[PDB]
Amino acid sequence: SGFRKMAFPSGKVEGCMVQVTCGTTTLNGLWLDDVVYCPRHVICTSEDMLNPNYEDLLIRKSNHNFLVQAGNVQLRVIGHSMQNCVLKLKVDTANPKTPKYKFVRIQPGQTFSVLACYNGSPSGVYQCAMRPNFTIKGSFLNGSCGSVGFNIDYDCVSFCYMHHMELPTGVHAGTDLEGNFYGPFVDRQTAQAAGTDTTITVNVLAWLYAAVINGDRWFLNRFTTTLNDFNLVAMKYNYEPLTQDHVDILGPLSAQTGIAVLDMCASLKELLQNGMNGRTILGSALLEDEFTPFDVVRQCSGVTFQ
Amino acid sequence: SGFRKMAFPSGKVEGCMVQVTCGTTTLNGLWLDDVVYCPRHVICTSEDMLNPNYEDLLIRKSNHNFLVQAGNVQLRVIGHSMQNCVLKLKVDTANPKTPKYKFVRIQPGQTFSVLACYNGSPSGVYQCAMRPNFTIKGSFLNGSCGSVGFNIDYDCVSFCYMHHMELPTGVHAGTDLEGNFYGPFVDRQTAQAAGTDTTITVNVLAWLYAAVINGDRWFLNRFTTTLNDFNLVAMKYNYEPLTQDHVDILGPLSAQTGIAVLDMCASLKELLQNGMNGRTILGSALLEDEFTPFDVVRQCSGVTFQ
Ligand SMILES: [Zn+2]
Ligand SMILES: [Zn+2]
Repeated sequence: SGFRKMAFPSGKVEGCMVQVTCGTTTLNGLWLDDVVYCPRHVICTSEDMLNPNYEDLLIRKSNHNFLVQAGNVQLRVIGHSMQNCVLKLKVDTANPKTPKYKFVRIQPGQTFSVLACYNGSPSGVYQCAMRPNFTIKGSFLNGSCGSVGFNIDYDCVSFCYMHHMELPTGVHAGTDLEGNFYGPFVDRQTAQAAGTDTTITVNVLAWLYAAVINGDRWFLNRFTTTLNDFNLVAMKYNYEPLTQDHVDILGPLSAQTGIAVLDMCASLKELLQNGMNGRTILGSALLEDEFTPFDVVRQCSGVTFQ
Repeated sequence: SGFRKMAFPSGKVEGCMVQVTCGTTTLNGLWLDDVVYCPRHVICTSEDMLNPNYEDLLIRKSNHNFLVQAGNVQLRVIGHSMQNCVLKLKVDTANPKTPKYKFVRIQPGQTFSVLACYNGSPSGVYQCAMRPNFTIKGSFLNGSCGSVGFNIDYDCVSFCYMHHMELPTGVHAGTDLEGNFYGPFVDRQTAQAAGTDTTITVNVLAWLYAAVINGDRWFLNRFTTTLNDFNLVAMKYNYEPLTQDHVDILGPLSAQTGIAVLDMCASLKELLQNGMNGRTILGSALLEDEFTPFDVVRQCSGVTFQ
């Protein structure tokens, strides 16, 4: 028993992280097959980032202007191209440590593990969620750009995030592995506004089911509610609206615990109106929304990877 | 910027996890060089665990009674021995993926990463602390026994924990890699009492320094205090006493932020007497004690590994 903010094993990703250096800037890159993916602002100086013309800046660069290192072995760049906001550096050697992988664009509310790297070397791994406003509350220092987010399905590694920048508000923004930003952000050092950040209601409900499974049950109460009645209360407290697709995803958890989804919503409704009263749920004094229904099932059953 | 409960990259440990099977019981083992370490109760049935005579139970077993698997390759057991509560299975093949490693016995308050495994396959990684009562609040299901805890110093892997059992209270207990239990626990299914769990004050202070570094400063107040004055307040709220060695460890953080250790203690004193008043520090409504002073420095500077 017990419940922890668990991240995927990062072994398969550590073997794909390399150090990419262009001119004076150095950041991390993802080496899969004979292609190295990295943020395109590696071709920028600190001055260029204020208002960069990436096309004009890439004209000045040649294949030999890029230094790709994997630990202590060098990689020769044979070709280069810009796909949206990522750079694709074609190298001569195919990464022998390439695992089975896909490129996936996740939706808000979904969770993934981040492997923070600096100078192509892994430093730590943690779990986080894609906020409804397409930002993540990560932990990134200068030089962490190019760090990737990923999920693991048995033997396949689904890459879903590449870190590109920290916003002036302290939150973080990035792209998928095709170079398309999550949200309305651009790879430029300017004041960019992130929308209102809302709580992922479906994740909170899944978290409450994990609490019941692990012995926390004080929040279970006497009432029930309707979808519209709850969504009305939820919107006042900046909670995502609950749809029928969310009820369907929680089905397996409802069957395990014998608590109807709508009954759990009534419990959450009271928690929203009356607070926690100094109590804790799974050791947390706040309502957690970084566990998806699949994460809860995964951790409460023991799904593994190879 | 930002601050996350970060775990070490588990790549170097995933290559050492194997599946150990004796008779009918199967759990995880740590394969280093030509020795496989695993909990000794792998030789026990569900009936034996109530009151096991491990010596008499090991007499009945021979080298061929142990099935060691690494993914899909078999390992032939050449020798076996019992060191305290761990079993050391000498095999014919030396693990090629053996990293530089030490065996370390940590002290309470220190943190480490846990790689939860089932049937020798990694499933997740999370960070936790050794409670002052020599337990850990982990996430372990049946078959997770043998999962190891570890730290990483650049290129060396320090193994410090092997999971052995879950106590009736839901908390978890284990040994070092020499088989010595942390705490007064024995590898037997009986009612075992864990001491009073206290908060790791030095870790809370380090966490507060991380908050100041990341922009959270409302808890900084006007007062100061003495070591004895604070320790008096701390003991009432079940906080570990603060010694001069703790003040010395926090020195670098005090120099970075310009806030004297004793001044930070005064801030924590008020938080203990008046609570948080519905506010949050680094997104947490409770006082976090699972970050050591070294963890904070590590995450706020960007120390990496290879
Ligand atoms: Zn950058
Ligand atoms: Zn066991």
